[PDB]
Amino acid sequence: MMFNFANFYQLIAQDTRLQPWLNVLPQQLTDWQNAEHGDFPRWLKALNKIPEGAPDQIDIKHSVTISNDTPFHQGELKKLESLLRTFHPWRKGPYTVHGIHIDTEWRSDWKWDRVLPHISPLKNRSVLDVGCGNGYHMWRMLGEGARLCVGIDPSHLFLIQFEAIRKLMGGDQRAHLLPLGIEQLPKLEAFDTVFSMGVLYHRRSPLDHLIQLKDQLVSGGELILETLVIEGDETAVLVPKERYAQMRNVYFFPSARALKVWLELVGFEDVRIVDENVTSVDEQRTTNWMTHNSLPDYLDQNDPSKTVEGYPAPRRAILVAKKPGHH
Amino acid sequence: MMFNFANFYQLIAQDTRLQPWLNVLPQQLTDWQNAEHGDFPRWLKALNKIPEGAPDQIDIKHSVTISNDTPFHQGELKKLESLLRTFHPWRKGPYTVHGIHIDTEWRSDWKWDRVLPHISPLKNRSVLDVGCGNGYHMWRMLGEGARLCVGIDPSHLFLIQFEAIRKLMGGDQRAHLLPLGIEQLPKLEAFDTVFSMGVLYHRRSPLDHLIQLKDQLVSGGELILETLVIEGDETAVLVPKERYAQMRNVYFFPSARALKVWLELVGFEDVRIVDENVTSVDEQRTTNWMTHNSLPDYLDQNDPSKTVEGYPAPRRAILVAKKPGHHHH
Amino acid sequence: MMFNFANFYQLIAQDTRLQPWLNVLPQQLTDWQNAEHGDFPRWLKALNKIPEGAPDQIDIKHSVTISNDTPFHQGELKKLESLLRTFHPWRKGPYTVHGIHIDTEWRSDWKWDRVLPHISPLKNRSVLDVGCGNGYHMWRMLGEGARLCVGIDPSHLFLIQFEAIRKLMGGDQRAHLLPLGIEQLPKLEAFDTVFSMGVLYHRRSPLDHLIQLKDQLVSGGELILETLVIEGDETAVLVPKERYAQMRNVYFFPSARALKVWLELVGFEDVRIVDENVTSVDEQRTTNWMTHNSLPDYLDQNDPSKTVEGYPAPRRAILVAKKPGHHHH
Amino acid sequence: MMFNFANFYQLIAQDTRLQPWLNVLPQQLTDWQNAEHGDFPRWLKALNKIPEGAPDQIDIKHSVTISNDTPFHQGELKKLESLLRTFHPWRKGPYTVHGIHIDTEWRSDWKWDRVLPHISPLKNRSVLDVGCGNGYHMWRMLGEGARLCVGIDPSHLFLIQFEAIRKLMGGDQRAHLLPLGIEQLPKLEAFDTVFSMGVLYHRRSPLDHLIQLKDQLVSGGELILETLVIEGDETAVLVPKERYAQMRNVYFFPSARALKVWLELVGFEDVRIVDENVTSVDEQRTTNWMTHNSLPDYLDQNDPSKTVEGYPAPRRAILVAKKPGHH
Ligand SMILES: Nc1ncnc2c1ncn2[C@@H]1O[C@H](C[S@+](CC[C@H]([NH3+])C(=O)[O-])CC(=O)[O-])[C@@H](O)[C@H]1O
Ligand SMILES: Nc1ncnc2c1ncn2[C@@H]1O[C@H](C[S@+](CC[C@H]([NH3+])C(=O)[O-])CC(=O)[O-])[C@@H](O)[C@H]1O
Ligand SMILES: Nc1ncnc2c1ncn2[C@@H]1O[C@H](C[S@+](CC[C@H]([NH3+])C(=O)[O-])CC(=O)[O-])[C@@H](O)[C@H]1O
Ligand SMILES: Nc1ncnc2c1ncn2[C@@H]1O[C@H](C[S@+](CC[C@H]([NH3+])C(=O)[O-])CC(=O)[O-])[C@@H](O)[C@H]1O
Repeated sequence: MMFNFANFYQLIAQDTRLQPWLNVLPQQLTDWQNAEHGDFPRWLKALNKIPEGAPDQIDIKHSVTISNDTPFHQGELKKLESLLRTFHPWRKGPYTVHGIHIDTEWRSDWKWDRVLPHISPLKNRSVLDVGCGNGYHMWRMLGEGARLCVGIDPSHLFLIQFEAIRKLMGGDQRAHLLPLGIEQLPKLEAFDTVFSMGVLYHRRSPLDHLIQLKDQLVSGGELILETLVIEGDETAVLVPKERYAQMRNVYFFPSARALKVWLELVGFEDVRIVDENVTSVDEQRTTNWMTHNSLPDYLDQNDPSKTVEGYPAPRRAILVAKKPGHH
Repeated sequence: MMFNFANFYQLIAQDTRLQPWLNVLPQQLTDWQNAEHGDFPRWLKALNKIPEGAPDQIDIKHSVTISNDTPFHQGELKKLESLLRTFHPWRKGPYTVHGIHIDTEWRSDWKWDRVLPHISPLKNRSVLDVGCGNGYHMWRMLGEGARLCVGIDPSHLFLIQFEAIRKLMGGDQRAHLLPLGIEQLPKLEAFDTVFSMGVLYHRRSPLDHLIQLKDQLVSGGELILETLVIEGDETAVLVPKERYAQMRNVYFFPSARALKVWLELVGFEDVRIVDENVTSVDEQRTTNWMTHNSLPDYLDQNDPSKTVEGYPAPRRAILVAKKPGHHHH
Repeated sequence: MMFNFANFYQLIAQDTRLQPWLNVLPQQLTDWQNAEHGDFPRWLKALNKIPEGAPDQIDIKHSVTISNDTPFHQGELKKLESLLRTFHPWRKGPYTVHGIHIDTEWRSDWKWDRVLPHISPLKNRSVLDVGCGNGYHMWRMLGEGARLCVGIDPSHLFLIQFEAIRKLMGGDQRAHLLPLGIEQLPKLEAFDTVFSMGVLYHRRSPLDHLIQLKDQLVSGGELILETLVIEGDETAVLVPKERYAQMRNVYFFPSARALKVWLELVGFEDVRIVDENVTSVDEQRTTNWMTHNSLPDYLDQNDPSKTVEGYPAPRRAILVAKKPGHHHH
Repeated sequence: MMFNFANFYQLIAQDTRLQPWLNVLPQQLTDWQNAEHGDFPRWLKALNKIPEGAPDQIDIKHSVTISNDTPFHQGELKKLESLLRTFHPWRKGPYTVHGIHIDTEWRSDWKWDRVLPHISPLKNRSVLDVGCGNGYHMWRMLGEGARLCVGIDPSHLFLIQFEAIRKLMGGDQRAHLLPLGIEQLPKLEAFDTVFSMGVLYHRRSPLDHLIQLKDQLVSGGELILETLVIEGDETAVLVPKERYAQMRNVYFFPSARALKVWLELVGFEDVRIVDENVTSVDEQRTTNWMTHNSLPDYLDQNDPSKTVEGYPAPRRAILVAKKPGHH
């Protein structure tokens, strides 16, 4: 055992639509325990030292912020910041936790602000965040009164990052992060909304990825799809020979208009392109909490409209679609 | 879904020793749902109509009896008896439930009275009842303050019977009946005591059966083993060509002394023969709640010391043993 | 058993590089037998009535033609033509077999004439023809003195078509057609050359298709890849919402220049675009041996530069590449 | 690869009844290759140095003897005896190979002489020898003109012993030894006669063993069963607490009369007890070619009617039965 999913098993046991997941999940999480990880003992020691118990004040609507009415002992807060810094690098956020500003590489709040206007309201929806990161968005989803948020992300570190914020929220049992790939989920068809943001370009079969997403949605369930794109008509599809913005293991970068046809082919209805944004270096930068290289380093030093490799520079697109049938 | 094991999954999720069972159990129970059963929709309709919520008085120590301080409406009690009668045939008991006497084929209380004197105390033990029936014994095990009782029995009907009594106990979550064969359990090694009573003669590989039991016990954990036997030394082993007391799918009937060597060979310690009883027709008979044939039908009409087939008549033996190692508790 | 692969099992048993295929193939072929097919009993009856034993003259170099020095009885030849016609529709060819011209829908000879100029010599190579059809090309591959030809094609009919020509070649054991999808092959890395012609647009994951091909090649082994394309730079990739030329289960149509980058990304070396051809209605037409609809039906009746659906009309591209490493031969 | 079963795969490919075995056999033999063995490289080096090519004269009818009309060079024969001695210990035989007498621990010829009188003639039968040893009996089975003999035995050494004699028979392709347990065979129902001699007492589920045998027989196929027994009626079944004649991992020793009921229960017809023999120290002894301990050592030093452990001394029984249906 690295980490005990006892409470998740309990949740999905008592869910009519998720119980069938127990037929495959526990053997996968058992095998994940046994693929031991160098840094997980250390990370755990730190997560255990993080103050237990509820905060007084929580805002997950306009931000992800945690405070107490009584200011917390300046000894315990210097220790907390120290603990949280053990989980470097901090890519998705930002978080303000008892007045510690976790300035994450990404302004993941901005991406949320772009998405929210175009989704069906999350009030009482079950959501899947595919490639959820440390689960920043799952917190914002609960902010809009989602019933339940399930994140999946292979990163051991992003699990510890999430369990840290969760512990500091007093162990909120309405969000969970499972250390799985999307390819490991069976055809659950259990979720009202599914988010897949920043995953498609990492997946060697994009069509199979769109189908795997469709397979987690109930009838008339809603898909938010966010991915890096290029400009063009339905025939515009960049597949890089080598790297794109210093990433390796990346595959398809279709135009928003091609991706819209792809989603239709696979069987989605009401497919809408609702935003195209060109990632600025104010949205993605190196920080105090993520000290590695970031977008400035990945652009052409003399042309920010291009990647170092010469390809069109990062452009993110949001598409929203319905799976066929009624809700 | 015939029956939702939601609460069992919840229990074993939060147990250190049982959580690994989630790696194999749920796909088996899923497949059990999908092997449809003729009578289970009907049985369920009846189980749902049984009054839910706690009784005032429960005795699971000297019997299995349920009563309220407030008398029940004679309308509601005639309806209850009617509901409970739909779960015919009632083989293991007996139960007294709001003054309705379920006269079961078996005096399963008597077998309990024979066993209890020879076991380590159940106070705070986790127990596995292999071939538990409707779980009569699991109730008596909680009566002796067992922490947790898990029953294994393939019978769809014995599940309905159990969930009926459980509902009438106010949904006691300390006993559970899973519709599995012992052969379907992995090597859990999670149980303080394991009962296997009336199973060994049904199992084509007796030694594999003893090992499957040993594999559910923690270190120094205790096995109660009850089975039909014959008289003789350690080389006395009846394997019937025919049937034995009308039973069709039946294999080994060793002497208590042979079974004791078998248990030793397989690796058990402190193996003790603690009782041999010749099943009387007062212990196993036809009744108003089990109207089918029973032991008097299965004996020679001329000689009750023999089965109709001519073999020595039913003789049940209790053996108790320890799995190697020290028991921490 | 629909068809017994006894001889294939025998071949691959005695091959160093193919024997590991016995770990997975036979259970797949067993399951294929048990997925019964309406027409296969009939087709078999006809294949069995085709004269067995060697012809005197075989040309598999400039054509696929079979003749005898002794004229055949006009009784036996009318019967043969009748037998061969039961295997309608005949899509890949053409074949001339004891003077019977099988006018196949496709001039598959022409596609061969386009390919041969750009390949490393097949003399003594083991080849895999992925989506081989009735195996027309595997015959031409042996014509260039390939050591061994293995075809993969799910079509029950294309198997019957192949075994017919093979029987009429006197049971040539150097070509074989297995009724598999490419997705069913393990990572054999056993083949000098691999052909994939007319398959990529049928496959929902094109990159996984290119990798599955790379996985059948030995080091420095050669891939011929032929597929429908569009014009454009490396970002030109048609994925049709509708159908494309009446085809229903169809996915990626990249430009030859995009497909070349795709092959590079996946890890191929020396990737060359060696030909782009616009399928004429002289290369693909209805015939007396393929009486169904064909390309003229699938084009805009007003504009042969477009499909009925309005997309650019069929354009086939040949690419040739090397799998990394030195090729020992 | 330790050993290439290429020729066996070829045989069973072209057999109508054995081809289905290819659905499971090759993965098992692949896994057997990968469970490497300390001594198999060495044993192989020796097997490779054994003279190739046919002998002139072969008797597999009254013995297992190999000779040439021209006596073989006394240099090459001293080398052969040396090679064959590398395969110590030699338990089943005896063999006479170019005048080298392999005096095996067991007079396995005697056991054959006891069996032969009671079996249906092997002329053109396919046979399975379960726990075949080095395959001595499979040679005698071909002596009676069996069509094909398949032996199964987990012992790496007994495989090398067999391939040695086979090579010295000029690579006879009508007998084969697969390094499998009986439990590894599927329900082939492909064999005219099945021998199981000296296996039952080693098998923790005797009934499952009898069923596994029944499952390799065609309809009205014949089972020879040989095993150690005790005296008594159908209720006489010795299961030892510890060891029996120094063996561990031994289980049931029923009386011949109990075993006969067991065979009936499992579904065999025409079950016949055709011989009970008390193993003498002339049938099983230490030798020149098997220098380890043997039966004299396993008996009570002062009572040869008992094992060292005190149990009745070794007694072997032959039973013959038909699987239901016609041939
Ligand atoms: N097989 C896989 N299955 C699931 N996730 C995976 C897999 N492989 C990698 N990931 C995860 O995909 C995420 C990619 S970042 C998106 C985060 C957030 N949603 C965001 O939109 O800010 C993209 C970006 O912003 O560049 C990481 O968290 C990986 O672990
Ligand atoms: N594979 C199997 N696995 C588990 N149980 C099985 C299996 N096969 C049958 N059973 C069950 O074994 C029980 C046997 S009665 C013992 C009841 C109680 N304990 C009593 O001792 O009164 C025997 C007797 O009459 O004594 C039944 O409930 C079967 O469903
Ligand atoms: N999963 C699959 N795996 C393998 N083959 C498949 C699969 N699915 C379909 N096929 C087969 O792919 C072939 C396609 S035709 C190429 C014939 C010849 N090579 C030609 O180039 O003329 C295309 C064309 O018309 O050009 C058919 O024989 C299908 O059975
Ligand atoms: N699972 C198994 N499956 C098959 N064979 C096995 C297994 N385990 C062990 N064996 C084999 O069973 C044989 C036992 S000697 C019989 C030889 C010959 N038939 C004889 O009758 O002289 C018995 C004796 O004579 O004591 C050995 O060759 C083991 O490898």
